[PDB]
Amino acid sequence: IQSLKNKLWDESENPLIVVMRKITNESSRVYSQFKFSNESFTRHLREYIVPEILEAYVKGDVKVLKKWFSEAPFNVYAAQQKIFKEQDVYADGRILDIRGVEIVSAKLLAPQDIPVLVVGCRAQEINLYRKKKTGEIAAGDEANILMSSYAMVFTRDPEGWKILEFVRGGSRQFT
Amino acid sequence: QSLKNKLWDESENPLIVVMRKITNESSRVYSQFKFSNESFTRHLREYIVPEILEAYVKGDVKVLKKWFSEAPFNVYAAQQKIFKEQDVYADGRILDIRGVEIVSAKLLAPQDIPVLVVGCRAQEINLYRKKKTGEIAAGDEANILMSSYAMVFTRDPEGWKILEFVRGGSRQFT
Ligand SMILES: [Cl-]
Ligand SMILES: [Cl-]
Repeated sequence: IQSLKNKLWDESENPLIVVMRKITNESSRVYSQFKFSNESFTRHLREYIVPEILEAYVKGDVKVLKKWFSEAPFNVYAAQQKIFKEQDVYADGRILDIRGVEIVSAKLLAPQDIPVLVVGCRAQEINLYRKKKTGEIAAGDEANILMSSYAMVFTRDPEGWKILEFVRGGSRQFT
Repeated sequence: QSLKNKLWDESENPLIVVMRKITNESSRVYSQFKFSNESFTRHLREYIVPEILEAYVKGDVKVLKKWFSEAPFNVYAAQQKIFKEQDVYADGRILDIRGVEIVSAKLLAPQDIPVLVVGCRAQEINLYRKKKTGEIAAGDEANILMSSYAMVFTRDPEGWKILEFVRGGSRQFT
């Protein structure tokens, strides 16, 4: 049934189609726009950009993410920080391994015609928070290893790129 | 268009994986077991699911021989053989069992069999030990894994059987 695919589409919490919903709700003119090569900048994402953004996103680093993140996604990140400020607790987490770092989609959207690159990856990390003064764990485990999933909407300037939309999720992969 | 079919084709969500093979009305399936829907859903979370998953992680085959039919037990026995080929045994433990619900009821295409699809999520630790001095081979004792289960039910007049079974892969961290 077509209804089952439709239900699965707008009900799944995989970062990639979460992102895909808010771009839509062909790829030929996208790759010619930037000129650089897809394959040459795929490993350049995996080399520097992705690890540098992830460890920043995990530790709670705002000054670096303010650069990469656009006006709206950074706002929704800073708003997530309020609660941690309110609970008087700080982010103490790190990223162990980042495997799965490739460019899936390439599309342009409704407001004007901004070209966009969609980057998906899986990461391995622990997520814990310590009390601002006692340095004691408030929430989160080290013993527990977390398998996260990511979807980044990239754009270019006509340091380097900008994140148009970002989402942390959970990978079904055990490693 | 492209994007909606591609997901349905390439998703490893146990639920739609099971549902992808089936697709090759509910009211005709339910009143055929007479029994009721909600009395089965609570009987799953309190008898069947705990009883079947208990055996799955521990490897207990004398239980899964009763519930599993020939095709998915073939899939399970073959997986288990490789554990033995490594002198390893399944010392797993399911800690929590939360997500328990019959998501769909369908009649298969080959013949008119009444089928009920049960969606599931569970907290568990995966661990393996050697034969002599059963200690460690695989997994971590203090690492909680979230697993997504899916299963297809029917009965032959401890009552039910399982024709299809797939496991593993929750997006939930807890
Ligand atoms: Cl995944
Ligand atoms: Cl999914």
